[PDB]
Amino acid sequence: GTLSALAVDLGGTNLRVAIVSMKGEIVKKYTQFNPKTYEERINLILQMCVEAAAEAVKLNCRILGVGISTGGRVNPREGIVLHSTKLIQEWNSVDLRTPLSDTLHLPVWVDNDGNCAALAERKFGQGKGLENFVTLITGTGIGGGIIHQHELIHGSSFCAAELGHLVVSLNGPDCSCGSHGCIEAYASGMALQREAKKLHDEDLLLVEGMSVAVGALHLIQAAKLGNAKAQSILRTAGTALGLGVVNILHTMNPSLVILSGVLASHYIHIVKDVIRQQALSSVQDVDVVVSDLVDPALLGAASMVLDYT
Amino acid sequence: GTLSALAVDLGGTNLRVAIVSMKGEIVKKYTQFNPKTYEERINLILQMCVEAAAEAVKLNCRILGVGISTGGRVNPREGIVLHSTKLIQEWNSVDLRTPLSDTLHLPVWVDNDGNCAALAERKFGQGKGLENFVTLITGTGIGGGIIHQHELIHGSSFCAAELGHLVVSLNGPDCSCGSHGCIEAYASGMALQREAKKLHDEDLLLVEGMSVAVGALHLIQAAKLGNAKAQSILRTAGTALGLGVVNILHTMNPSLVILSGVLASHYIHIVKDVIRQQALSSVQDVDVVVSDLVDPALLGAASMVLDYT
Ligand SMILES: CC(=O)N[C@H]1[C@@H](O)[C@H](O)[C@@H](CO)O[C@@H]1O
Ligand SMILES: CC(=O)N[C@H]1[C@@H](O)[C@H](O)[C@@H](CO)O[C@@H]1O
Ligand SMILES: [Ca+2]
Ligand SMILES: [Ca+2]
Ligand SMILES: [Cl-]
Ligand SMILES: [Cl-]
Ligand SMILES: [Zn+2]
Ligand SMILES: [Zn+2]
Repeated sequence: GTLSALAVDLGGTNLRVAIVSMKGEIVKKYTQFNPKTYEERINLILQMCVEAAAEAVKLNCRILGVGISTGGRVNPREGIVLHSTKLIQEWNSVDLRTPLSDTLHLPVWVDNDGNCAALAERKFGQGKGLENFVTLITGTGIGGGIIHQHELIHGSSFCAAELGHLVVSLNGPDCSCGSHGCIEAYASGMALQREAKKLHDEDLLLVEGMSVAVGALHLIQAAKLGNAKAQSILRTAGTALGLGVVNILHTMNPSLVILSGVLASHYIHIVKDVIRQQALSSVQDVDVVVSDLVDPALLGAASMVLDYT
Repeated sequence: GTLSALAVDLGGTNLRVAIVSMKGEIVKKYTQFNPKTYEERINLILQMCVEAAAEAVKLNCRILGVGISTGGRVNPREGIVLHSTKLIQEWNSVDLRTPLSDTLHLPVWVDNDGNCAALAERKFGQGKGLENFVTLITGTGIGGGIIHQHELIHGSSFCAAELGHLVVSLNGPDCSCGSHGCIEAYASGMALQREAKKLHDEDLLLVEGMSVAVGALHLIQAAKLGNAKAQSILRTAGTALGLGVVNILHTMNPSLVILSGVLASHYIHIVKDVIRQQALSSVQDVDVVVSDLVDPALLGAASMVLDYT
């Protein structure tokens, strides 16, 4: 069969399992909601992976291993999810390697989803060949990944690159991590949904000519079509993300910042604006781009298998 | 003569030149104000260094080289100050190596003052032997230095570890760098002086039993003696610094954060508090300490000579 990985991505909303080729083509992708409880979650992960493994044979793909992208702090050497924010409940001190390798008879790699995104950008994307770069992946939450001297920074306790929890206010909105003023609390999908559902609750989102559960994409559309509450909300959100980027520049001084997720296209202009208004002159040459990868986290999970098997 | 370095530290207020032994003893230190213009500054640096070099002979110290700690973005490989905030005016595109080595007939090393502080903590202080750690040096401004895999991070454009310009507000106080909401703008010496001079302007600083130009140390004393405007100001300042630390933890995840400068003792408790209230569980084991070094920047400048000559 063709040389492939099984990739899993456990997100703040959806659980996705894919067969991914050596070249970074998604051969087939399965999607379910990410269950809210451990027992259900682990069982569905195994179920999905067994099915995908069986389909891979039918599609003439040879699976070399399983890579797992997950929210949370992860010890990749051991394949253990250490601690999760409430975006994934019941996801603490979880050994993923043992049940998956026992069931599938494959080697298993695990890392944080932002770290995986970085790995995808390094193998398939705009980070290829760069000694240094940072990625922020916007989704349900905001993930980060930091590449320095060509390699990930995991930190002294596997908590480096938790860039969604860069703080840019003394107060702000509460974050699901339990803090307040985190860029995730301003600019994530979950943040913008919550703010779109607010407006729509007080009949203040819909305008001009939208049809119509409110979400991020509706807030963006209201603003494009002149909704001033929605424009204000999005500016504040983008400013906060831009300031998180400023903190990254002044900390790591990467050559490149890659924004990914569907919201990346919507924030890149304001992020660039905030850098130009506020950051030091010596970081103004930083390249800030939108990712050209469909699904960094899933591709990154596959990349662990493809590079290390 | 005993094995020594000449060390220079160009700060936001004072220019200091010292003879420093191999063991990190300051043999003799000269202090002048840092002139506000280039021509005066360069001439005084040379003057001071020639005098110190002459005294070193009399004190039976053998000078191996000159190390320079300066505010600003620095290319250490070339010995060039690239760009400075207005804390040091007329300090852009300055080749320091050439005039100092031509005049003194010594090799010359130059780095940012926060980077030097890190180097001192790695050689003489609590960073010795640590694969990773970060330092924040509070003075006129706030400096940073990042040690990762035992070595400094300088960044893609020599602007890494500009940690005084971590931003913790959407608005916020103006910073001298031209931004607003930087931790320097909240918590530096210059920030606290400015806030002490405010209060004292409206006869609202002095209390209880202080005698008496207002400065940081007077604001701290007013608060210790029950001044509630001053306590509020200091809490906000400490919170902002603590949040800058939170951003560092969630970015780099160092094992150790070293706070230095005279204000370090005053902020460490609140910094620890903010970490415990707001940072992720996986960074709670971070050690946060006050430096045991008298003068990290000056010792760090000496360390470049002592380690690399
Ligand atoms: C479950 C969990 O802790 N998720 C974190 C973080 O680890 C993720 O990278 C991020 C994006 O999914 O969401 C959240 O910020
Ligand atoms: C002149 C200059 O740009 N100084 C900066 C920074 O580079 C310094 O490290 C810091 C502390 O002195 O002050 C300021 O934040
Ligand atoms: Ca991460
Ligand atoms: Ca620095
Ligand atoms: Cl919950
Ligand atoms: Cl000025
Ligand atoms: Zn948070
Ligand atoms: Zn600033």
